Amino acid sequence: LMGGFGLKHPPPQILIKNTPVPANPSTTFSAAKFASFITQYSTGQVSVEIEWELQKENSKRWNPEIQYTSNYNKSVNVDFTVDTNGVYSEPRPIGTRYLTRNL
Amino acid sequence: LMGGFGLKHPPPQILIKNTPVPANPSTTFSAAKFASFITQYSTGQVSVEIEWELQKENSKRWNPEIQYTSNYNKSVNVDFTVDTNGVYSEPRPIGTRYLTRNL
Amino acid sequence: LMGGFGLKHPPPQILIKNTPVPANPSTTFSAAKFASFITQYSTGQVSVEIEWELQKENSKRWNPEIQYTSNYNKSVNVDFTVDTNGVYSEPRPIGTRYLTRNL
Repeated sequence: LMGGFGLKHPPPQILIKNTPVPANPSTTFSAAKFASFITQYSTGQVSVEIEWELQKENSKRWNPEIQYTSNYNKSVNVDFTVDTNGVYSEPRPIGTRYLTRNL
Repeated sequence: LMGGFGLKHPPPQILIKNTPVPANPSTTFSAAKFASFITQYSTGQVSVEIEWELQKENSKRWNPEIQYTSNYNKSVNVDFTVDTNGVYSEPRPIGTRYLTRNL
Repeated sequence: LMGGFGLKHPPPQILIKNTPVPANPSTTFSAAKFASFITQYSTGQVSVEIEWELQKENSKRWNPEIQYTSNYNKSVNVDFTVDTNGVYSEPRPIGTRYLTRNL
C-alpha cells in the first residue's frame, strides 16, 4: 500500500554487532555472568549496488510531454543542495508519474 | 549567423518542373515559338529521411536539471495541436539549450 | 462486462484514408496551405477470416437437451431473411447458452 515492489523473498536482512569484550574479571571464580564490558564501537564503509531494468519509452504522441523541471527563478538556496551550514535538504517530494501513456 | 551547420557541400538542391505541352498548333507553318500551352499541374508525395548522430549526455551534477515542459494548466487549446478549425499552430519558439555542462 | 474475450493484445486497428489531391493551385506562390481539394472517395472489398477453436461437447445426460429452433408456424416474413423491400432484419437476440453441463 505504501508503494514499491511486493516481494516474496526480499533482500535479506543484514544484522551486525560488536562482539562483547569483558573487562578485568576478578581473580577468584564467580558463576554470575559479566556485568561490565569495555565500552567500544565500530565503524566502516558499506557499499550497496543494485541493477535496475527499465522499460524504454516508445510512443507516438505529437505534442510535448510534461517533464520534471527545477524552476529557473533565482532563490536563496538551490533545491536539493546543501545550505550555508552544511545541512542537505530535499525541498519537495518527487512522484514518478510524468510521462503519459494512453489508457 | 542565423544558426545551424555551415557546410561546404550542402544537400544539393532538387529542382522540378512540368514539361510544357503545346496546345493545338496551327496547320500552316510558323517560325515563332508557341505562346499557348495546356494548363496543367502535377502533384505527389515527397519523402526526406535524415540520419542524425548524437552526443550522449554524461554528467555528474547532483541536483536536477532544467527541462522543457509543457505547462499542466488547463487552457482552451493545447499547445502544438490543431485548433477547432484545423489550423496547426506553434505556440512559442523552442531553443535547444537546457542541459547544463560546466564551462 | 459487455461480453466476449478480454485480450491484452487485441486485433490491431486498421485505419484507412484517401490521399488528398490538390485542385488547381494558383500560378503565383502563396505560403498558406491548400483550402480546396478534388472531391473524391474510394471503394473496394474487404476480407476478414478468423479461425475459431471449439470445445467438443461430451456428456452423458440421458434426456434430450434444449436447442435453438426457429418456430415452424407460418408467418408473413421468415426470420433472419430479407423482406419484400430488401431490408434484412434480425428478429430476436440469440444468446449462446443452451447446452447444459452439470455444475
